[PDB]
Amino acid sequence: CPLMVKVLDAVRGSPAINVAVHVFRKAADDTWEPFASGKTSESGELHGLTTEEEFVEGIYKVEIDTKSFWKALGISPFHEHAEVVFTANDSGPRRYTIAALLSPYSYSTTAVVTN
Amino acid sequence: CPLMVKVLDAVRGSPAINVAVHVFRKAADDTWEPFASGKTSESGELHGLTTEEEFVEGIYKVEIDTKSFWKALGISPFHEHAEVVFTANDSGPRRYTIAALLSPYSYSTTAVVTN
Amino acid sequence: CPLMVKVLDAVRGSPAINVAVHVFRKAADDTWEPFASGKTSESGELHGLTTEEEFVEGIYKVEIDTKSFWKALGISPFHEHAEVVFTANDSGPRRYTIAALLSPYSYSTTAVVTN
Amino acid sequence: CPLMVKVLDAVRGSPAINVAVHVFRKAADDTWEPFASGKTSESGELHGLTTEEEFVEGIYKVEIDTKSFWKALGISPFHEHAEVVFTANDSGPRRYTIAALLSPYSYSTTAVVTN
Ligand SMILES: O=[N+]([O-])c1ccc(O)c([N+](=O)[O-])c1
Ligand SMILES: O=[N+]([O-])c1ccc(O)c([N+](=O)[O-])c1
Repeated sequence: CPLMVKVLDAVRGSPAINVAVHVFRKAADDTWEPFASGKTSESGELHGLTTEEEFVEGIYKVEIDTKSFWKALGISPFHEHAEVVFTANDSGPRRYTIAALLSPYSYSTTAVVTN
Repeated sequence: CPLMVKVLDAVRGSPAINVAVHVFRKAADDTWEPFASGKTSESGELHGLTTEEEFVEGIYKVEIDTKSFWKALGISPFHEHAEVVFTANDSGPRRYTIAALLSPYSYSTTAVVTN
Repeated sequence: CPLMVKVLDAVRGSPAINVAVHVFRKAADDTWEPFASGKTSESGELHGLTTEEEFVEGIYKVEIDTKSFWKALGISPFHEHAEVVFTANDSGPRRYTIAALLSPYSYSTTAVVTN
Repeated sequence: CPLMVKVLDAVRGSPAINVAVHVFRKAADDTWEPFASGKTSESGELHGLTTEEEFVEGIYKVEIDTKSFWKALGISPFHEHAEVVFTANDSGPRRYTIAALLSPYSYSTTAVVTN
């Protein structure tokens, strides 16, 4: 429950369901290593990506596959995906919610970080 | 200028053109009195709303007619309009740009205040 | 549970707690009548504003008192409040979540509407 | 231009000045190759990144160094940078403006594509 991703559809005003999400962690060699992945639920939320144990300090990238989402709705969107890159757990364990609000030519993303 | 309004469309990735914008100033009896208005240009901008002489300190409301905009495009909108309420404060020479980025179920607005 | 308001702080990445929220409904005479009010909880959410019975079809305005919020944190923000105006229940009862993400000079608002 | 990047600061309500921006183009081996870069101007804009002749169809990544920007202002940021990944498509004469509105824990980005 240390990492949750939530995705909303700004065109319909609904959760964005079945959106693929891939998480990567920067490795010693400076490459992006696969870390976890999943798909948003009917609530637009993706829980269970990781555990407190596995979610160590590091630089992480959360890639939200927005293009596939929009194309499945008949929209040709601008972005390939939405990417969120951040250092995590540098001051000890935290809980992170990464939210993205999606439109065809735009998105917003915010993080809520709690102890 | 001392006041400009800019409106963008997040669905098509373009300026929002011909959007009605109304500006009001708060009167002593607490009511909103018409102050200025117009329609956004081909660039999505509305210039020439007021002059330095007219734009005195006070509380202003900028109402952007987002519902009509979405109606013209055949897209079902949530909001009646977008409203931005702010106090104009003299603090050296300032220009206010009110920008709004529109989606059918969401909008973002920011103020850019520069000398 | 037909109306919920959620407010997030984009400066700290946390829920916006104890934020005053006032809801109004447009009356026959075209004036804004008080409808409900409350303050966000530790989760940044405001539940229990109304009931399915009281929340009839109409035009509603949700005013989020952002200025008071920011001033309590030592910030002099741009907006007086964030206003969200929308027609509700025109096609029958729905559940509405109105979210606002706050920064000193900017905000975004989105609605998630479910049946 | 065919490509412009604009960055705004939602905390102070101003252009984000002297922000580093790097543009990459996806190569055949799937790697990101440097394409163009610069620092935003006093208007928060970065012009002259590329020419029509150089800006061929392909996948591009625009990375805005938001962390350094927030560091210079003494404000604790969440993201390492903001990233915008998109496919450039020839479809009549197009100009791309990538805009980003920055907060310490959130950002919004939109594309404005015009002839
Ligand atoms: O969590 N939210 O409900 C919410 C609201 C507005 C927003 O702009 C965002 N965002 O940028 O991710 C998220
Ligand atoms: O440039 N702008 O005017 C502007 C306004 C609001 C926004 O949310 C954005 N954005 O997403 O980058 C840009």
